[PDB]
Amino acid sequence: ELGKTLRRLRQGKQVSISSLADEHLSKSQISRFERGESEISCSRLLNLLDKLNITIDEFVSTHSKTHTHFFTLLSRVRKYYAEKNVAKLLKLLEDYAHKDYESTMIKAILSSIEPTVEPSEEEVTRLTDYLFSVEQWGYYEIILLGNCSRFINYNTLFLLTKEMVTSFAYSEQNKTNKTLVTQLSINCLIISIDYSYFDHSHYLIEKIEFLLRDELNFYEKTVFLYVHGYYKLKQGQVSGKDDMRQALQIFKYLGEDALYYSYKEHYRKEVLG
Amino acid sequence: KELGKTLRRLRQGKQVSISSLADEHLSKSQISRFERGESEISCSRLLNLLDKLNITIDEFVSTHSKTHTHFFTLLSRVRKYYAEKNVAKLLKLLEDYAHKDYESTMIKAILSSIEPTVEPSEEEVTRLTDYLFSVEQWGYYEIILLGNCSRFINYNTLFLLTKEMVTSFAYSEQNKTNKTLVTQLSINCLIISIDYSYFDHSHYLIEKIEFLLRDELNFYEKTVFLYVHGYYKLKQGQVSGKDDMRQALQIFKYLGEDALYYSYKEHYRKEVLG
DNA sequence: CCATTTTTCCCACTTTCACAACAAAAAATT
DNA sequence: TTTTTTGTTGTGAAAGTGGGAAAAATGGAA
Repeated sequence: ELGKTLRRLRQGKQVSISSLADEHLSKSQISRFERGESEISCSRLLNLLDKLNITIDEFVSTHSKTHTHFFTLLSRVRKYYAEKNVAKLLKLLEDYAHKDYESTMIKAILSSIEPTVEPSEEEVTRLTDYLFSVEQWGYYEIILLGNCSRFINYNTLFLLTKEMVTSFAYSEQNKTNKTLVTQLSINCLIISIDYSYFDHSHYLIEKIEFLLRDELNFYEKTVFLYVHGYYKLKQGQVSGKDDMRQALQIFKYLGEDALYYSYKEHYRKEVLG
Repeated sequence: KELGKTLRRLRQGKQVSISSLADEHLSKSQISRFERGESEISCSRLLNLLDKLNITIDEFVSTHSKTHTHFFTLLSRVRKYYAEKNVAKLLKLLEDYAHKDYESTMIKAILSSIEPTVEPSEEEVTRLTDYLFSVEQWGYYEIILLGNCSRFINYNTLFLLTKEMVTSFAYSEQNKTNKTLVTQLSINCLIISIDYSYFDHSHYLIEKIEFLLRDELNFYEKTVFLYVHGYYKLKQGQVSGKDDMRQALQIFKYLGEDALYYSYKEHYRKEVLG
């Protein structure tokens, strides 16, 4: 089924079939694998792709755009959330009743725009119980934590955030997980400033600064500049209110009007009057 | 090649049964002996196994190995020795990769960043751009080669390669790493097109960059674009463009990006200040 | 301690692999 | 006309593949 695109990618690079032949796989099956009559070992497909310099990720995201079962769900909720359509939002709560963590997440997203339906305390505990179980956090766990984090009580939200920071999936070619973890640890830093868990705030500031080192995450760095400056404002440092004002000018200079008006409205509401 | 081992550690880490992942498509036992290096499963079935574990194929093969690819092994080792500014281990790595044409052409291009002696032949860069013109669909491999050798590619073919890359690169909506790079590379070729005032090239690149930035955060790409797009309006008889260039410089200042600040203000002071 | 779940070990039986010889088209020698 | 370069079939041999019985692991009762 994947043989076509292996044929289409290899013909597009104008390389022979027997270019890719080696000790690990004959030129034999390569002919029928590209014609859907045989299926190869996965290590040997990865070797074929290696000789073509094609990421396995590009391969399976250029063959189809029918994503993983998880990304179909997120596609479809962001689908209806941007459309504010509640009817079709509860549509997918019926398809995902047999999936616990997924169904807890829909209720969490739904109550942004419709407060009546909310996740049970028991469903959210079943979710955090699972998140506490996971030894290595991936995109799945990060999205689940981020989208339900306004129904997790603060103390367990921090403990889950700490576990996510310390045991998440790492690589220098795909920083999307690292970027998400950075945003999620800023989101729980701002809660720790409001409820003044300043020990948590200090811990998160050192983790956030480490996650932003050697990265072009300017958006995360700009909201961090504002939020860390708001912290230094409450910690007796006048530099902090300059950091908040510099962050507003970054939103202003970049035309990000939605972020500017939402952050300057909070600026003078907890600075002026 | 020992893909069951790491699948076992990922599956046990999520505390899920073997037979959760069992279905019509694969044994509940093959999973057990695939996980013990005694059998190797189809990759179609591995994508299904990973689907029920909610683990992206990208996370999976970047928890098994990370320098798994032949290409990323090279780049890691190049970024390692480049970060130490060590020419000895870099020129040794030019000898280990002598049998790879585009790869060793790329090393020479990076090597002369810190050591002007070695430069890519005009013939090697022509062999590279010839290959880039051949590729029907640009991937991470081609994008990195174009970006890391672009200061030895003459401008005219650099634009034509930039145009072909923008119009024919593969990007996933869950992994935007290729899309981010393509926008960085066509901003890099826009500012050169302004330096030569090829304003038709600048117009084409500006609208491609504007399209690539919609529904994205990418603040870094947006501030250098604010500088470069403002640099474009400066050469179009609009002083407003010089307000955009300095606003971008202050963004570099406010975010502590000293290296980018001195690199963009030095280009600012050479074509505004003289 | 035992009930239960989970994984490994043991049976037929299907598919895949590599060494092939196979035809066709390209490239080269007439 | 030839070779040479590329790709599509056939056939012992050796894997991959599913159901089930052992072995093991796990999780609470007394």
